[PDB]
Amino acid sequence: SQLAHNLTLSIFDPVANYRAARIICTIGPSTQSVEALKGLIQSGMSVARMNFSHGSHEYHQTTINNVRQAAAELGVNIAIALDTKGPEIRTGQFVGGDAVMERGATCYVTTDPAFADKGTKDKFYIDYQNLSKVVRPGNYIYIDDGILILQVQSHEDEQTLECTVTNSHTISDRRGVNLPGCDVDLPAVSAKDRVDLQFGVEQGVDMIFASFIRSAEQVGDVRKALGPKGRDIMIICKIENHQGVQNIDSIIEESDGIMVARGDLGVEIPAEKVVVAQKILISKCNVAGKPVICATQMLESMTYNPRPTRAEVSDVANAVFNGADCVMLSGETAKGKYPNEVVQYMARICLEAQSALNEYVFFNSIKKLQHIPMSADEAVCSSAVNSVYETKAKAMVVLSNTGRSARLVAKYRPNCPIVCVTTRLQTCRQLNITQGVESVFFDADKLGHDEGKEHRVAAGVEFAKSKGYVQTGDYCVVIHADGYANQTRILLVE
Amino acid sequence: SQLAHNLTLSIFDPVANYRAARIICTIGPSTQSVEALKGLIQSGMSVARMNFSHGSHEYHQTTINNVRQAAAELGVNIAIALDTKGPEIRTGQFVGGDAVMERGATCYVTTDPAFADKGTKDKFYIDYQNLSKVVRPGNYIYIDDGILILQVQSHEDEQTLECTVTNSHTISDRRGVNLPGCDVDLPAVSAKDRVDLQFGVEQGVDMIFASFIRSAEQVGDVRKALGPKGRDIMIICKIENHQGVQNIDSIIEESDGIMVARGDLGVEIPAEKVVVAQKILISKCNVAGKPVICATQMLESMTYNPRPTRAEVSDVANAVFNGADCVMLSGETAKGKYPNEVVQYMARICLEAQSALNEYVFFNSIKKLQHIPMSADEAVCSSAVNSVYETKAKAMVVLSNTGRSARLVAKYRPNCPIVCVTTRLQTCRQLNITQGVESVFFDADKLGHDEGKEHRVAAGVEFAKSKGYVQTGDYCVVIHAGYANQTRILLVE
Amino acid sequence: SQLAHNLTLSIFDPVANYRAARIICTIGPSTQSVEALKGLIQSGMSVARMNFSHGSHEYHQTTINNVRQAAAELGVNIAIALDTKGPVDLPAVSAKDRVDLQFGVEQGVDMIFASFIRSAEQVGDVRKALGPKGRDIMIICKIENHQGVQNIDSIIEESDGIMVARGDLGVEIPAEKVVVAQKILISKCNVAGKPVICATQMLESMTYNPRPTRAEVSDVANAVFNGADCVMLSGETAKGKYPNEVVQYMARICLEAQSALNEYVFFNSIKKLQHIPMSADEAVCSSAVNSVYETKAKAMVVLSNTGRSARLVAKYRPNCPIVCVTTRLQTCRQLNITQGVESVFFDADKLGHDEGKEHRVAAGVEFAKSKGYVQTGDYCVVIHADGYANQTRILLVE
Amino acid sequence: SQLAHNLTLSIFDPVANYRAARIICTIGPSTQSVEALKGLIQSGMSVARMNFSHGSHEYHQTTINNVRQAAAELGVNIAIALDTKGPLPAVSAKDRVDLQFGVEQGVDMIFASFIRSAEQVGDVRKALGPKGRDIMIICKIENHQGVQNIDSIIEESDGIMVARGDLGVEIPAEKVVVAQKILISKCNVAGKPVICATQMLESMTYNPRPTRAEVSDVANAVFNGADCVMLSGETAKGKYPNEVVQYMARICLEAQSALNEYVFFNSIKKLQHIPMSADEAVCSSAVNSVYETKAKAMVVLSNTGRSARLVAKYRPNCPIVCVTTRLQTCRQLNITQGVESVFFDADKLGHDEGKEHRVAAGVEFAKSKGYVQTGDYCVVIHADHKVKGYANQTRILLVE
Ligand SMILES: O=S(=O)(O)c1ccc(/N=N/c2ccc(/N=N/c3c(O)c(S(=O)(=O)O)cc4cc(S(=O)(=O)O)ccc34)c(S(=O)(=O)O)c2)cc1
Ligand SMILES: O=S(=O)(O)c1ccc(/N=N/c2ccc(/N=N/c3c(O)c(S(=O)(=O)O)cc4cc(S(=O)(=O)O)ccc34)c(S(=O)(=O)O)c2)cc1
Ligand SMILES: O=S(=O)(O)c1ccc(/N=N/c2ccc(/N=N/c3c(O)c(S(=O)(=O)O)cc4cc(S(=O)(=O)O)ccc34)c(S(=O)(=O)O)c2)cc1
Ligand SMILES: O=S(=O)(O)c1ccc(/N=N/c2ccc(/N=N/c3c(O)c(S(=O)(=O)O)cc4cc(S(=O)(=O)O)ccc34)c(S(=O)(=O)O)c2)cc1
Ligand SMILES: O=S(=O)(O)c1ccc(/N=N\c2ccc(/N=N/c3c(O)c(S(=O)(=O)O)cc4cc(S(=O)(=O)O)ccc34)c(S(=O)(=O)O)c2)cc1
Ligand SMILES: O=C1c2ccccc2C(=O)c2c(Nc3ccccc3)cc(S(=O)(=O)O)cc21
Ligand SMILES: [K+]
Ligand SMILES: [K+]
Ligand SMILES: [K+]
Ligand SMILES: [K+]
Ligand SMILES: [K+]
Ligand SMILES: [K+]
Ligand SMILES: [K+]
Ligand SMILES: [K+]
Repeated sequence: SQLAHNLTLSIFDPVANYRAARIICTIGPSTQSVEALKGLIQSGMSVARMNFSHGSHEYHQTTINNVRQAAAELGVNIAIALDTKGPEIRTGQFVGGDAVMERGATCYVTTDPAFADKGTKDKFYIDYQNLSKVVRPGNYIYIDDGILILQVQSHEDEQTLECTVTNSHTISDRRGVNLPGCDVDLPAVSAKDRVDLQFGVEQGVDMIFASFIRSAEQVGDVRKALGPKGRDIMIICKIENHQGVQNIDSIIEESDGIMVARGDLGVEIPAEKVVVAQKILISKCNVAGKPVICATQMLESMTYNPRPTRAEVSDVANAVFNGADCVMLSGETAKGKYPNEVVQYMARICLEAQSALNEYVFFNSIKKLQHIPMSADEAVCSSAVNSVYETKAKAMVVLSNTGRSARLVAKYRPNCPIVCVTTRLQTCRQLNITQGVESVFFDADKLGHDEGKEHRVAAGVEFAKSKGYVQTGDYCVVIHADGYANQTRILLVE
Repeated sequence: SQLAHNLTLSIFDPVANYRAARIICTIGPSTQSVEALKGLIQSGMSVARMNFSHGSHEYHQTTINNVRQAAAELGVNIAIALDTKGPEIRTGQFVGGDAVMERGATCYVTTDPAFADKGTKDKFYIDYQNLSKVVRPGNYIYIDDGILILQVQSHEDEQTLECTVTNSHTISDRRGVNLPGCDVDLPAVSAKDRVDLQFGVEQGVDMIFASFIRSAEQVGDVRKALGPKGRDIMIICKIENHQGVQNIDSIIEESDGIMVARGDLGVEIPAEKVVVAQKILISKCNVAGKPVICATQMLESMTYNPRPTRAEVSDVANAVFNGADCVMLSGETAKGKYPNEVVQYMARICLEAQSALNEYVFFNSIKKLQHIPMSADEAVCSSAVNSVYETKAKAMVVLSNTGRSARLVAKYRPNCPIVCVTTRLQTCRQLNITQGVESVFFDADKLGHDEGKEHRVAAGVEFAKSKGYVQTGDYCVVIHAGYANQTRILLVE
Repeated sequence: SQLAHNLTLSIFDPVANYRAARIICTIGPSTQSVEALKGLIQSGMSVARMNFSHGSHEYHQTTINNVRQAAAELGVNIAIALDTKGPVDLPAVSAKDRVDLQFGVEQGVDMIFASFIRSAEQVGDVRKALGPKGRDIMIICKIENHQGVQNIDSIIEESDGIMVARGDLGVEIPAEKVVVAQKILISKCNVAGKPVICATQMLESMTYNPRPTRAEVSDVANAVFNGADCVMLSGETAKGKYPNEVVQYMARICLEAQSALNEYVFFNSIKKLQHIPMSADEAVCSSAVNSVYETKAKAMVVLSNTGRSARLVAKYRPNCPIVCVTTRLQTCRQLNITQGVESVFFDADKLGHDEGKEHRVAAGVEFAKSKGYVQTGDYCVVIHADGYANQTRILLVE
Repeated sequence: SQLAHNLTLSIFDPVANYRAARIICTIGPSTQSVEALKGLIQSGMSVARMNFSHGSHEYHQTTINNVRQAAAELGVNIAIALDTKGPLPAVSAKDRVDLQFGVEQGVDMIFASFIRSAEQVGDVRKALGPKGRDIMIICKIENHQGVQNIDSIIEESDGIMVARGDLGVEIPAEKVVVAQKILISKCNVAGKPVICATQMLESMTYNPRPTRAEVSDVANAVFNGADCVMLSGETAKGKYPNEVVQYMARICLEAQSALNEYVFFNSIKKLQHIPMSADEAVCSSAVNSVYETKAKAMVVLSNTGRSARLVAKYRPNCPIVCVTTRLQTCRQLNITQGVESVFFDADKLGHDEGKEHRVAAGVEFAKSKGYVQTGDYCVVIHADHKVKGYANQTRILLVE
């Protein structure tokens, strides 16, 4: 148990010889150059994130090219992620470019396009056309990152709502508006999204961080927007509101993974409930065997300060204790002052947290939830990880072309590194969001199809030796899984 | 498991009708009046903390008097805690009340008392007389809450050390110094502590927060300092350095509880390791069945702002998930702008976290660690909590005079409230640092000795009904526990 | 596990100081006399069986009278059982049965061995035949054919216990399926918490021989390993040449098997089958037996008037003796078909009602000291369970 | 648990399509002929026992010759066992002569009489010499000394025979029942064959039916966890040779339907020390996979039979099919419960280093017996000894 494991711990013991958790970095003005990216890779970046809320297709082209050049110069594989802007509810414009809202006052929000460029403190535009159909009297309208809170009183007509201003705040032009407790029915992908997703497929991005996902249906729309040529690209759904939290089971089932966007969730949902939401979403992904990213507000104060707050450190640590595959950095790397340091410290926190983490609790909890009889794939992978514990094996070798069984093995959480051997470079990149896994590329073009499998097994073991995980005498659990043929060997290392 | 419990959760389901975690508030200028204290009590204060690092005995007497008066008016029992100043290593004084230290410069730290008042940037005094004996070349000296970092180069003589100024910081008169990774051999109690602890006994405080506890022998020193008159006062040891972490096992055995002073630890130990240290100390206390306090840097930004940061909220919630009995507020309530609001919001976080917490994991882990054969006390209490889970009982009633068996039951973490019925008012107050327990005072002088135990059982069940824990048809596990013991699975009428 | 328990055993070790399984003897010409019954009791007889297939009411009246006299002279309580003659369509009770059962109620018998029970509806026929005056007499159903095996769940639910008649069953059912049937009926009675008797063909060849075959010895032992409350002797004590010797030998086989038997396997198996949430009665007894294992208690003390909670505790199988303190002598006699229990009579008319319960608990602990189960320093688990008032104490013996 | 398993049972339901326990028959005047031997085989004989307490070398030669001819005509493999006369020293002078005769004639196993200590096991081993290395030594436990030194005896031997009758001479019968539980369980942990012998269905030597007590005696031997049950005078000098073996098979099959294998599996798994060596881990993991996927058959590739015995130790709830390139392994596995052997002729078919053909042969056999059909799971396993670096392979195979 985790509690019993805590008793045996010492903060003066040397840390684990390997880091399981993965770090996602947002590329921007601070870190776009080849040299800056090489610093990021060496600091511990596994995935490069492109924020498509800003920048032209040419800015992100520079990022793509530079990421590829930096990784190739260091002989590593780095995943490229496209984070979409997504659909947005925003206000219109104001006369004088400004509107002062005072507590107690009455105002009118309208969806009539006439008021888009002449809004005042009394009446202004909101671009979400179905606003009146979704919102009822009693509901709240949040404006400007939820700083301004309006309470709906009644329908003035079909396009206008009577509202009370509950707090004093001054909103400028085109502020973002949130509708807490309301079922927003905006389309899955925006007009800009369809262009950006097309560009993603063309440039061969590894994964999509799909913004503002609310239902399972919308996951299908993002899939269709990618089309037949983008069928292999992973779709990671960003959960940003109550709808995504409510519909999570079906969302997970249709997606390739989940991002817990704490910041976005915090705007509509109380902070203490977001903490619990993080627990829920991470564990559901853990059982599903799909990557989960802890994102936004991670080491934020380290954007301009040389070190973060003690609370920020525990936040990162607990994301790992919760069971997250990945931890994300947004502005800390994008426009930050200490990009290498923040990644280096994040890696240090993850490594420290992993030393305190009793991996067996995860393994045992996930195995307990399996329905008997298990299918071949499930039984093989859980049994293989069980053999790691029972023989005290120091490494695992998984042969997986698509990375399917690699993620399935990683689900069961062994207390040793997992080495995936694959014939596809895309698999190497895409596994960078799966914890406890490292990828060896086996060039089937240059080295044959290895149908006997011995050459790939040898390539995996070789890597494990070079990294110092195993030596002569140690055990290493080798596993193959593709009418579904499979194999498991407990190998004695030469 | 916790992971399995997580899947069933919903952030839209109503929260628990009960909060297990206990809130400790520091009393200062923002909260010393009778009215302000009643505000705190209603907001969710269970323990009033007095910071004896600042203020006269007349000041803390007012706190004591105002707390008791506030509690009397609301008809509740509030614990009074004395937090000692403790022994300290400080720098001397500087000519012109100032010393600007520049990066790369050389300076000299001396233990020569003649330099106490005439120090400069090139040479100054540090009051720890055994500094040269403990510190070796290569070691670091932190000054002014760890902001100024000096590296020791050589012993200039038997009193003076040559040091390199590794970073630029200007320090004023009498700044606190830290010796990371060095065994500080200062006595357990200072001159001030000795006076202050005697005051605490005379005023009848319930518990002592003893600062800078480094070893088990030092707990005995605080024990001896309190004397025979204060033998029933709890000693909660504050872990602040590496010595406290290394000696934790022997300290816990000798103490009545532990405070995890994250901020103090953070000065000398890397933040990430302090996070892990918190896990170690809390779990160790949980197994020992002794109160553990998560203190310092809890909701610090809410001292001057109406709301805290998201990260601060998760810190408080995870303290509960770690298994802390208590969470503590310092400056937030002592000199803060939103004292009622921060206690209320901390209560909200604790209640929310508790709803997501799987107590059975705690119960099962602790039970698994018990050596068979168990003694009567351990067997009775673990069996009683196990009965709760197996019959889905909605409350527990424990008859405990000293609080001993009450603390032992709470150790096993049932998924229902515990109601302790005690004949001592001091037991009511002292149980305020034990999670998931509420105390009902039974006046033995006014209502008789009740050797049948039926009147005390009735009083406990009646309380559980009035709070809405149990109703007719619900099960309630009644337990009284040399060594006499008794367990009943009661059906509520 | 039993396998793990087997590893640590040694046949050369001194045997256990207490026997859990209970022996029932059939009374005939060889054992009817007062002196002969004194021999049976001392050899280890807990229950005397009357076979109403042979002999008149005056023959069985002598048996009843002599059993009571031999028991009183030795200062012990002995259960008297009435095994009916009995009569597939045939009625439950016959005309002779109804006449014989009325005689049983009048003479105050403790239990009925109802012959040839095939359905639960037939258990009710035996109930009516005993009438309102015999509502507290236990009905032990005798399974004799396939119908009894088929309807066993409903029969157990209605009966007060079961007897497995291997001989009768073996007439229509192959011997190898009877062995399995025995396993089934015993285990179901364990889960039900009702006594089960292993009867017929136990040590038959010891009727005229000084010692039985090895195969017969293993049959007695495996009955105890199956988890039977009672082992029964028919003609071995009724018409047999070595009555005292056969009871002494069966007692030795039971004592030996018990030493090899892992009680914890039984405790854990029955606890795992409990539907959560448990009710108060179920949770109190299982938790008390659990506390025995967790503290290594050397005895239990149960306060039970009807013998209900005494049986419920015995169900969960502690690895120590159970001492039941009861205010009624019929409970003492009726618990003689329950394994691992010993009864202590508490005279309420002579020593007060003891609503504080201290005197009954003290007498229980006293019996455990005199029998040498506990001494100063040992733990003893005390339990009372009658809106269902309950109590549990882990007591330190003075 | 066994108790929970009992509740769900019905005596009127169909029996198992497979028998785990194995039957050993003593050959005598009633059964020496080829015709009477063929009858014994079809009645369920797996091992033919020669009692060297009687008869000359020519008599047992006739037994050896006829057993092989009967088996060859029926197309099955039957083990030949040599039960020594015995005496004190371990082996007698006659034993040494007899053991040499057994080696020459190529017997499969020795039932070594009156074994009292571990030192004596090496004496039997020496009496077999270099050419008798591959012959199993099953130690007969006949007195208190054998019981006392059982741990060291099991460690040195290849198996144990519990001789109840002999033990009953000086030890009380009730303690022999307990002693039976001890030796059987100790062999189960060790994973070495154990035989329940003497006084099985004895009355059926001259009667057409045995007593009900004798039937429960046979059943409880299986419930204890015995690999084998042995017949002496019932098949040696008895009136009903075929009937007694058929009825013993009927009891063994009946007990198997009632027996819960998972209890055995869990008990032995719980007794394993962590960390396990690769071969022990692979074998228990493969059996665990059977339960968790509800596999209907196991296939073990084992030439020596070591991993077959190791897999059988953990008691899966399905047949074990062993594929071996040695006929002597086929014979020797006849004293291990729940295993059936398929001879893969390496000279005729090839050495099959890739193992694909032996796996196919194993599955084919399981299909032909009706253990598996299209859609079922079959657990294929191979596990070499430490000397070969624990070379191992496990497959969860979907049957076509
Ligand atoms: O004109 S009249 O002559 O009538 C007249 C009218 C009003 C007057 N007010 N006088 C006072 C005196 C003290 C005082 N608080 N002081 C402290 C303090 O504030 C803080 S802190 O900042 O919260 O941390 C930490 C302290 C640590 C120590 S120490 O460690 O024991 O040394 C000692 C003191 C303080 C305040 S106030 O409450 O701060 O306003 C007001 C005086 C004269
Ligand atoms: O993560 S948390 O901290 O919250 C947490 C939550 C729950 C936890 N519970 N873990 C357990 C413990 C025991 C257990 N049952 N085992 C047995 C069993 O099941 C059966 S049965 O026949 O198959 O019924 C027969 C047995 C016979 C014996 S023996 O007679 O001594 O050999 C011994 C054992 C069992 C089970 S479970 O019921 O099997 O799932 C689960 C632990 C931690
Ligand atoms: O009668 S037979 O002989 O055939 C027989 C048949 C079945 C038998 N199985 N017995 C068991 C089964 C499970 C088991 N698990 N313990 C758990 C555990 O250890 C951990 S932890 O992570 O390590 O702390 C977390 C758990 C979380 C959950 S859940 O998530 O709440 O479900 C549940 C359990 C555990 C144990 S035992 O407690 O280890 O003894 C014993 C035994 C005998
Ligand atoms: O002609 S030349 O003169 O040059 C010439 C060339 C090669 C020669 N080698 N022939 C051999 C010898 C051994 C051998 N494997 N034996 C073992 C074994 O197989 C297994 S296992 O359980 O089945 O895995 C378990 C063992 C346990 C022990 S022990 O426990 O330590 O006693 C000891 C041995 C084995 C093999 S094989 O091919 O691996 O079968 C082939 C001989 C002569
Ligand atoms: O929170 S956020 O950080 O996102 C944020 C949000 C709102 C902000 N408010 N005003 C801003 C700020 C920056 C900004 N562009 N700076 C750019 C830049 O610095 C560099 S460079 O690499 O450093 O030389 C390359 C760029 C390439 C393109 S592209 O040609 O269109 O691709 C576009 C811009 C930049 C613009 S603007 O409208 O683009 O002129 C407007 C500022 C930041
Ligand atoms: O298991 C074997 C064994 C076990 C215990 C003692 C001795 C042997 C043994 O000698 C032997 C063997 N020897 C051999 C064969 C042919 C020629 C010379 C020697 C060949 C095989 S094979 O399975 O690889 O055929 C298996 C064994
Ligand atoms: K975005
Ligand atoms: K957004
Ligand atoms: K301090
Ligand atoms: K809860
Ligand atoms: K009868
Ligand atoms: K025992
Ligand atoms: K002999
Ligand atoms: K079976």
